[PDB]
Amino acid sequence: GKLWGGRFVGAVDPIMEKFNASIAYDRHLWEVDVQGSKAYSRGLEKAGLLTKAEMDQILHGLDKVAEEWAQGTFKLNSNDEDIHTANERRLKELIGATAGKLHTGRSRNDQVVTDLRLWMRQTCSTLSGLLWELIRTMVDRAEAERDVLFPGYTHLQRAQPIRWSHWILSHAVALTRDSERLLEVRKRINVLPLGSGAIAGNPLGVDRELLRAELNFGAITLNSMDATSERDFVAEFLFWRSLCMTHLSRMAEDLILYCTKEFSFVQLSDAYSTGSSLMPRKKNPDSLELIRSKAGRVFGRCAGLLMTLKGLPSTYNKDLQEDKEAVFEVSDTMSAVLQVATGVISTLQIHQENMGQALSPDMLATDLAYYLVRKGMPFRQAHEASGKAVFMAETKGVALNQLSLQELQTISPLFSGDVICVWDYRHSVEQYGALGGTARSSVDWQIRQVRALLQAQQA
Amino acid sequence: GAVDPIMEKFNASIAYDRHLWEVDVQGSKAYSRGLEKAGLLTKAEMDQILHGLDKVAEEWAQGTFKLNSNDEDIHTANERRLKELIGATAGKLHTGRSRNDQVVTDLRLWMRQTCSTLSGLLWELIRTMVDRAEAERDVLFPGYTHLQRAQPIRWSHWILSHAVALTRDSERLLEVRKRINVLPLGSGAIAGNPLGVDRELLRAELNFGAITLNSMDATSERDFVAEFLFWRSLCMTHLSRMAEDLILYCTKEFSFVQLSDAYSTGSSLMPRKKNPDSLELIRSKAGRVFGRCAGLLMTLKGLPSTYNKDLQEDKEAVFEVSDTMSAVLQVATGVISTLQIHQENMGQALSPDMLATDLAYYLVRKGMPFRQAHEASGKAVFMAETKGVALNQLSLQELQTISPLFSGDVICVWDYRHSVEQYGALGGTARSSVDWQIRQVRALLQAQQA
Amino acid sequence: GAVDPIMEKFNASIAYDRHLWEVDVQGSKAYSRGLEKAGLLTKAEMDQILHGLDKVAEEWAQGTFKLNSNDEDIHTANERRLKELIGATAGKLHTGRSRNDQVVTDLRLWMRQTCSTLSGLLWELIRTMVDRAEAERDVLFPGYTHLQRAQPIRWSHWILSHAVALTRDSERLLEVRKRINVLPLGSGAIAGNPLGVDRELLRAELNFGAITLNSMDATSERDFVAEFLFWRSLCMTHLSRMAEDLILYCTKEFSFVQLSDAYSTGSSLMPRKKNPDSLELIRSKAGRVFGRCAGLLMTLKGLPSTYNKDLQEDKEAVFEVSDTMSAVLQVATGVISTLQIHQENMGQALSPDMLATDLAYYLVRKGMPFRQAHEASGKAVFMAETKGVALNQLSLQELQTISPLFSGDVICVWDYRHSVEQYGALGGTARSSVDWQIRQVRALLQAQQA
Amino acid sequence: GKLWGGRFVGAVDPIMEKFNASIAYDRHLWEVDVQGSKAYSRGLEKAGLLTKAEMDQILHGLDKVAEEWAQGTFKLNSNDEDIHTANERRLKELIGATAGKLHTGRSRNDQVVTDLRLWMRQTCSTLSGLLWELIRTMVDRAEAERDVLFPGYTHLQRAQPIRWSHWILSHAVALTRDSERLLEVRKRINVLPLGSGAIAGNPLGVDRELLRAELNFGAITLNSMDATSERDFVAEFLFWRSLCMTHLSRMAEDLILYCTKEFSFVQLSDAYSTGSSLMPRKKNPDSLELIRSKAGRVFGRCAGLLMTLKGLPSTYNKDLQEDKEAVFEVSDTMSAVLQVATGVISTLQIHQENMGQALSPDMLATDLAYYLVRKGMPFRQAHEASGKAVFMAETKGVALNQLSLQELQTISPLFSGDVICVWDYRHSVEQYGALGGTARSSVDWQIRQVRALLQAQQA
Repeated sequence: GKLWGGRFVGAVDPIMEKFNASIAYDRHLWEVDVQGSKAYSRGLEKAGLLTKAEMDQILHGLDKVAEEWAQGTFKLNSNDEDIHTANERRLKELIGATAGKLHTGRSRNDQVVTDLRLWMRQTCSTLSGLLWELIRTMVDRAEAERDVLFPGYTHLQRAQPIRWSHWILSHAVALTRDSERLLEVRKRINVLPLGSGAIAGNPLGVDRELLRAELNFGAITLNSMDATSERDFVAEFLFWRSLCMTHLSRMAEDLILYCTKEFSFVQLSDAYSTGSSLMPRKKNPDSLELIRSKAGRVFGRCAGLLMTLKGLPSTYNKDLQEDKEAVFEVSDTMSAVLQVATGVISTLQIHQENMGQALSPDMLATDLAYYLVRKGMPFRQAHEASGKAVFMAETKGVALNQLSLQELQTISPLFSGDVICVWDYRHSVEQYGALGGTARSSVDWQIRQVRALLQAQQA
Repeated sequence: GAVDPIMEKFNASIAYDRHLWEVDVQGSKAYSRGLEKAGLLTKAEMDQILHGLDKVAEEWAQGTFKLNSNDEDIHTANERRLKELIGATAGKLHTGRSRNDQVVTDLRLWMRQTCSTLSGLLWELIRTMVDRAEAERDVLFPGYTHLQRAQPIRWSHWILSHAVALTRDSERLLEVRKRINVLPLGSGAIAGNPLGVDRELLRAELNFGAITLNSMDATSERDFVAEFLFWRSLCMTHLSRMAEDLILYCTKEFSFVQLSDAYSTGSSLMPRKKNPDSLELIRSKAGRVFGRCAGLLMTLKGLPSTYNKDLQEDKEAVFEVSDTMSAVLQVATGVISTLQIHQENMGQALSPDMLATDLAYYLVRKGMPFRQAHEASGKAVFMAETKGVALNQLSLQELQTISPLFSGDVICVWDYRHSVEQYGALGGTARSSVDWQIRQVRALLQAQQA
Repeated sequence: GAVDPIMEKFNASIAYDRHLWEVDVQGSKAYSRGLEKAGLLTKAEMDQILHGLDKVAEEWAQGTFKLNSNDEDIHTANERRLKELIGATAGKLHTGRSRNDQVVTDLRLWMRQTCSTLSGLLWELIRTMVDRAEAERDVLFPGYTHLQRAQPIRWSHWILSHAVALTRDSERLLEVRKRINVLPLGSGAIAGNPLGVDRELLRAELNFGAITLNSMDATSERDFVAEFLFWRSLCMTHLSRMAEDLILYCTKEFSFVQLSDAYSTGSSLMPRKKNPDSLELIRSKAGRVFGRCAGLLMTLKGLPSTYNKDLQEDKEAVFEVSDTMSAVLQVATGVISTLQIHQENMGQALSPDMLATDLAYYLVRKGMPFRQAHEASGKAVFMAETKGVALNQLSLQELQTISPLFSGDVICVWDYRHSVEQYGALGGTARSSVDWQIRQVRALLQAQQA
Repeated sequence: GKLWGGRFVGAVDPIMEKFNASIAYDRHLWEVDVQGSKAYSRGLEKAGLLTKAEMDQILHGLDKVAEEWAQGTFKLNSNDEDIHTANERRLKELIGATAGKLHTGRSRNDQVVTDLRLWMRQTCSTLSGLLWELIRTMVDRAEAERDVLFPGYTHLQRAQPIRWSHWILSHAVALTRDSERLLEVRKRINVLPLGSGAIAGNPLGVDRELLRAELNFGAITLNSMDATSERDFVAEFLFWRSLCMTHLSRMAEDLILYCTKEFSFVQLSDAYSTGSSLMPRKKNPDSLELIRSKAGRVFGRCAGLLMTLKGLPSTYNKDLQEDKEAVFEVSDTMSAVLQVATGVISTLQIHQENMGQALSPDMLATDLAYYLVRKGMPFRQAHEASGKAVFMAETKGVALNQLSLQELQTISPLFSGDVICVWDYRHSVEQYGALGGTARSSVDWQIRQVRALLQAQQA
């Protein structure tokens, strides 16, 4: 430089340095990094790169390092870049000699990825459990409240009565798909990348099958270049989370709407709401709004990882370092949101009366038509008839359920005495007996169906 | 006042959903077939419907079908032409059915076809790549990290790295296809079918893997659209890397490959400047595909139960993304099968300084710990430096100055073919590992087609 | 082999860029005009070009123009028809010009027109809203936080909240329009114009605010496309909130407004169920617009210098997003000018418990610190609770039980009209503040049109 | 609950609580929160809500609180939710009485936003400076190295010689637009939202103009509902950053490419690169790759904020809380990347020779044609002629610049003796004299033009 201005800090530049450190967050990989180093150690042994004594020397030291981590006893170094350097710097202050043999044939490229996949395999496990717990909860409450009725909506307009349980099962069913997707992602995560070296593979011929068995992975990567540069397992996870958050954001929207004075169908426990000091009736759905806001947080990370991966040349690049924080943040968010959601549906109260009061006779206008279709009349005919029925009561200035059986017969001779069954909102939902419908029997069918899916997924 | 021209045009969908004509009739025919089993139609009335419905398909096939100015969507157009074709018996078709569960059935049916075609194209591209790898596994060129020459590797190992990524894309497509294959029909407008139609019958007629569990979910969820769009996005990511790599290799600077005249554009006054048009188009679609995916998730976010007009935004995204993938896969397949590698320039890019590390492995392989071996290599590096000659030009005696272990073997290290063969552990670039890889993807691929 | 049908179709752009026909001729005419000032054409040759170029526009106007099967893009079609129209003199037009700087000039010219039209539509929508606010400033309904009834406010204050947000959108559009108005022509393929054509002349002829500073940037940057797409995205965000609000208010539950039959769909058997079709469409476009924006940024990311085929992805995004905004603004304008508020239901939603806070302000206003006043209000709340009567039904004597300050005034607190008038500080919901707001946006709006 | 399983933690739930805290990050708003409280204090005074003594009582206490923050002396409370509660909890332990009068008529809704805008106004200021510094640096080096030549590319294929300075100015020019956009965003940020209350406005009629003058804002918000719920200023900023990162990612791609053995035009200082232990020639562009990876990080936050804002109902909602961390993270990233970029272009070395060697005669084939066009020949004619010229040398098996003047005349009689000027790459770039072209004079024009823009922006 010097012929012009600029930034001449020297031969280091602290900005470039902290902006390069990852220990601030990858530090959580200490558990799996150690674990992953013990397995490589046993690998080198069989390969004949160290002795049964050197292995136990190293192996043992590693356990001492882990212990320090589990006690908060581990003294980190500003002289430390990442959790990888930290662990083998300590493993060197406890063994010195052999310690500098563990990384033989190993690169940070295939080492770090092994740590991330190992760590995720574990985190995705708990996520699977937290999710099955939310589904099981929703399903159980659905069975308990199978006889409550409230309105179903389209364009957010009251359409017709439905079972509150049906509404619950509608979100549960979507979540089981999220549950199914997580399981598929978990398989592709359970693949051992260790032994790929920096790009061309392991040069000293260590056993890949052994390493695979040690760490208990499901398989080994087919290609070293892919294994060290691909991040499909991270992108896939982020999308899974994003689509799951979509569903939760929808359940949040519904519930938030249902607890407005305007609807008053549901009410949240004080544990998940915030009231007004001078207004006892004002109960803000903080919890629900929080959940809804997290859908963007999550989707954005996914969008961000995709733009980072786009157009990168083979093989390994520093750009790949952006994966860790993304996974961490989304992992925490998903755990919190899932548990908070389980607590909400678990402790929310419903107002059966308000729910029943939102049902009105004008919703039955169409049931009147179905009554005629079972009598043999074509739909167009019945629809037109029920139309006349609607028009009648209107002029008479009364409700559709106040038309006399005689008045109805001036519409069609098919209207018999049983027509009073149409005026029952209960009778209305029972029409949908076809599998997947809102009829009580169908809801039982759904509950069994979901119970089984959960079971098949436990395997 | 009573009607706004923009509002109508805005609300119109016939423009694009007209592509659903064929799957639409299939859905209707099957519905009517299950409609009479419920007693809503007479064996005679069904025949009318079925027969007349075929008449409708026929016109679409010949391109004689006359869209009406009053036609809102494909669902309406087919039912209008069915009416004026067989009378009012046609107005019995829709009984107990809603557009909510009818539209989604068509979309799924349409997607089930297209995705089968995509799986096909994708498998062919992967197949084309593995085949090429098998044939050129002798070729050697440089491997890169931070776009900085690292070490020699097999050109087949490079092809395989990408082939394997696409193989995962193939697997994800199959999982998505399983979830697409679920019947929503008989779910009504929101609460289900009120006239007791048999859904297992509909499922059997339309060949679906299963039926939907919940009516509210079946007519409002668009997971199968989102998944599909994401699948395409991640797959494009893979093609963009491959395209980036090839564009780089086509430069005068790298000069490793040359595209055929079919996927490249030349210069009139410069017969040596060929533009990777094809490759650049492939890379530009990554964003286009992702944008739809992004746009669709933002649309689904925060919608309340159950059905809302916002869902009408699925079709165009599916159509656009499907067309894009179809073309991009074929083009990619075309460039891969006809490109031409320049072997001499690839080997010419290999240098002896890339072999410094090998000298280290050489030492550890016969004794000393890695640490010592590395430091021993640094001396061999510095030595040849001060003497102005590549490591390759360093005499056995001189190396022995660093360590006694530098036996006669050391000469083999100077051979790139030896360097690559060091990686036999499964997944490495050694020829035997490549054979293994070729057999694995080949097997893996066979499993996905069963 | 030598030609792949997919590759061509894939590379084709005439399908959509045909919309650039008119701006294309303008660009060419102006170029030729500056081409002869440089001595490359004879005053006679220019006339040929100019005259013949008009002939080309003419055909496009009448729709008599015959696209050729060999036509790649609009730029080619217009030059092919110019040739076969006035001879080889036409082949002198492109001298020193490149598609790189020609295409970008057309896009900018096209956008400069469209954005002027959008600014117009947007201003009308804002205008329509302010006018309505002025007319209905007496109306009072509830304000919400966490969708939980908070306090009474003016319905005009609600309209103004949105109007003001759109006003910022209007301002951003104007800044974007300034950057769109820059001439790229005379920038060549990459290094600039080699034949010394005068760029200030071209700029003057085409009415551009300025010329580009650097040829490499002028033919590769697409900032003006990105900015525009983001502008639309943030504007859609605003319309989606407004749409969400109105859809909510249209529900039976809130029943505050009713859309006219032009922007809503009804039910045959339920004459009281009107669907907010229009509103739902507007909200669904937020994602569509954003997707393009997202997709385009991902396309620009990581491209090396200078021009690459990836840039061909700008046009469709611009066209699609422009059409969407045009319709969405008009529709929104239509619903706002014809919707109908239900005043009784709006006031009916107001409750006395919303006035609890006012009693507190009442106390601080005449003495005691806020803390004491609040606690004093809590007692008035609890009191009326245990007695089973709203705060409104609490007698002066009883309130005095809490504090002596509860003079006769207290009765005014029970009037919602008094509650709202408490907010006179500029920007509040008091009527005088609303008048102020109406005058500010009106003034602000006038400044943007000068 | 209880009739089914679920999460019954009680009346609190620690998950919902930490997932609700913001002090972990909003703590940085302590500077501006205090500042913003001093101004509201003076507001209440004039409005007559407190005495000249109560104001000084409160006002003074606030300064003591600030001081504790600046010393690290401030003792935070797990009993603290956000930086807002923290500051007035301390302001209460130092004044007790009056302390509970500062928040009169003020809501956390208009308070928090004032803090964010106040904080950003300040952060965007330094960002403007860091950016002008990068531009000034690039511009200065462009002037110093105006006589270096290397190839210009299209489709990443060598096209024709250009000035290295022109390439530099191409990115500088784009960045000045980023600079212009930041300035526009800064205006819309400098608007005072304080005095909007929670939704309806300030109830006690405090002076909005006063507050505006105290905090030195540029204007006051027109509407309380908008002022407390809109976040355009945050979204706008995030996009600005995203589009700026697009440009930097492009400069990174170029430079990364230019420092490959294949190109070898540029080399980075050790301060911003990482070499290989056993390979001294291998210099990895870590710094550049880092910059490139950050474009996705940033864009993703923007995408995330937009999805969060979409469809939210009026007025204030908890979802709006997602704004703080987004701004913070992107703000730090932009500061680091801009400085790192200034250090890179400031200290990178070029290899004039390698750059000159990448230029080849076949690039001049077209210049040969321009030579004839100035001679009067139409372009088609000249292009065809230069085509024949190209074909000739090819058959003769020699370079285009080795054709004799006589050989050239067998092509066209117009080829004179000065044609040897075409064979000079220097002569080639000098053809582009039209403003914006790569000719030396044009580059001077550009440098003056940018110098002036920077100046007009300093105002």
